Amino acid sequence: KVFGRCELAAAMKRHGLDNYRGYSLGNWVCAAKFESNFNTQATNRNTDGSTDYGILQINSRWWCNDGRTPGSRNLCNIPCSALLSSDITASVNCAKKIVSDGNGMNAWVAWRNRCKGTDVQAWIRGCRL
Ligand code: NA
Ligand SMILES: [Tb+3]
Repeated sequence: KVFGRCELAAAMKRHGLDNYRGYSLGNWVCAAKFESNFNTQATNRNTDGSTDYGILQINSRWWCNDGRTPGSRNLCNIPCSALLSSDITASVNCAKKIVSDGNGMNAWVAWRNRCKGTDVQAWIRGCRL
């Protein structure tokens, strides 16, 4: 599923990401926009053999099992395919565990490089919330 900006903002608000670990909703929408362009089926193969999956491009090295990342973990205890569903529940729950790590939203490279320090509230501007 390919979300619209305000449609995802509402879906993410409904699943508790607004101010989760102190990160306002706009941070989450901005991160999803640049990680996946709001596409739940987005995947990106990394040079270490791992793959990033879903709306927030969650990586198989630590967070999910895809059966093809040599030396990996599955801390969200899910198959990586669960991060590609039209229902964003699994992606939100695993994102909650990632952001609870010592590095917070810095875990998402696109968030750190394109969202952090910006006027992120602009990402929820004009949205039904
Ligand atoms: Na894994
Ligand atoms: Tb850590």
